[PDB]
Amino acid sequence: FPEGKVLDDMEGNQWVLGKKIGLIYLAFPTNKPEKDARHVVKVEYQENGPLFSELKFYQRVAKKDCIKKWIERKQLDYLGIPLFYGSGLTEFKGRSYRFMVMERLGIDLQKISGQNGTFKKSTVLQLGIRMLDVLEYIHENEYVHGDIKAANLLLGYKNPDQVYLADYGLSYRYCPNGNHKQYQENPRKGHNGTIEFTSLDAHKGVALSRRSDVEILGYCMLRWLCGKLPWEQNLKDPVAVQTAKTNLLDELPQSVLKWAPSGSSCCEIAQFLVCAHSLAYDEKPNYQALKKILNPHGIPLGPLDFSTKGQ
Ligand SMILES: CC(C)(C)c1cc(Nc2ccnc(Nc3ccc(CC#N)cc3)n2)[nH]n1
Repeated sequence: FPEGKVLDDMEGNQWVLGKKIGLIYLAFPTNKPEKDARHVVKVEYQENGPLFSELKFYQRVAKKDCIKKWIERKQLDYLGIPLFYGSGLTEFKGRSYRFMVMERLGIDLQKISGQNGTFKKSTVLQLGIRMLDVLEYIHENEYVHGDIKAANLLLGYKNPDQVYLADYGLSYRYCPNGNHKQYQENPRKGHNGTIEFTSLDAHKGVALSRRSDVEILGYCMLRWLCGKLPWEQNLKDPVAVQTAKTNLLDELPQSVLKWAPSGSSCCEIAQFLVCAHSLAYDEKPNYQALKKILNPHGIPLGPLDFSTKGQ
């Protein structure tokens, strides 16, 4: 797509592409463009199906003013959901592409991870809390993410200290108009998600519900703290991963307590996974209890620490 190509979204706002960075470009509004881009445009084929799933999520859930009301009521410094500005179709060389105009963000956490994709314990716990805030909000709004992992956490651009959950490509409306999906194992559609982190429900082909996002976040924090998960050697074998995950949850808390090196306790992560595994399929997580598990002293959250000293 040429720099300067002008996109018109469904609301009739016009967007001029910048430089590429699927395909993702800097973007500016035609009307009152700032020096510096605060928007990006994500582009994919119209048939491109994950972008459409994303569009549904963002259009339904990422309402700037609703988030603003939530942040204020819940006393959050921020919520790690990127803002959504518009969507539409554009044509280039005979084909029609769907695009979404999104808040500009910075670097993904996979890139800025230390030794063997690890973060300092304080950073792990804070990331967990920030994600619980996102989960509570999207869950309240009938959606689950299904794919929390470092590559889908991005730091802000305009605010580089804030962390954002992105890529709602596997997001799922689990409770459309308050009707919670039924539990059904589909043995034709098992083992979806990122195999390293996906939930047992996903392994069994069960429609994602709230507990699955909490479970996945638990696997993530264990991976971020300890540096590799018990199934590291099994990733090309989904069944074996399922088995390893089953055993880990079945043998909590010790499965997790034992895994940790002498430095970094998994006490918080163990109890987190205990809480997560206690949930019924249609059950609402105790997000406040979970946040407290990760922040036992109730410290204010401060800068994320990505330092690498000595490695
Ligand atoms: C390419 C770059 C990372 C510099 C980036 C991303 C954004 N902004 C937004 C806003 C909403 N959704 C997305 N998707 C998204 C998710 C993850 C990655 C990277 C990995 N893994 C890229 C894009 N991006 N601005 N700049």
